[PDB]
Amino acid sequence: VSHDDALLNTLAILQKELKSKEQEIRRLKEVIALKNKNTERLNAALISGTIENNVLQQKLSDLKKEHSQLVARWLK
Amino acid sequence: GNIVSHDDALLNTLAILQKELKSKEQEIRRLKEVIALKNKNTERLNAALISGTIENNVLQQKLSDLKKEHSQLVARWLKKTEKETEAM
Repeated sequence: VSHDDALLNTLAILQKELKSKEQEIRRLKEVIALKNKNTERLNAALISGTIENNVLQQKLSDLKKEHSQLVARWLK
Repeated sequence: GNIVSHDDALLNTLAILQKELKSKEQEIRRLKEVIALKNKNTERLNAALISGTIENNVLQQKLSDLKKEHSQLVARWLKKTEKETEAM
């Protein structure tokens, strides 16, 4: 119907979009921040759990020998 | 001059906005992808960690069950050693 309206309306929308996206970028950056912290935590757990299961297996293997040696005493 | 000066400013602003927008969305796609890989890796960790935790519990019980058994034997050995020493 008039002059400079479409130009204003478009600028309006586009301007709202730009804010919306700048906010998005902040959140995404925050998300990455957290994920990295969660990753370190997980890494620590997995290394700890892995080393540990290995130790456990080692202990079983040890108990196994000891147990069999004790059984072997009934031979004397 | 007055309105034309104004409109030219508007048209420039619009020109700038278009550029900035495509710029931000490119970055937003980039940022999302990073997140995406992080996720896919968090998932591989979640997997290994759960699996390993289960195995850990399985081993804990085994070592525990074995230890009790090894005890009853060390006990029994003594009951046997005490009777041999007494009777002798």
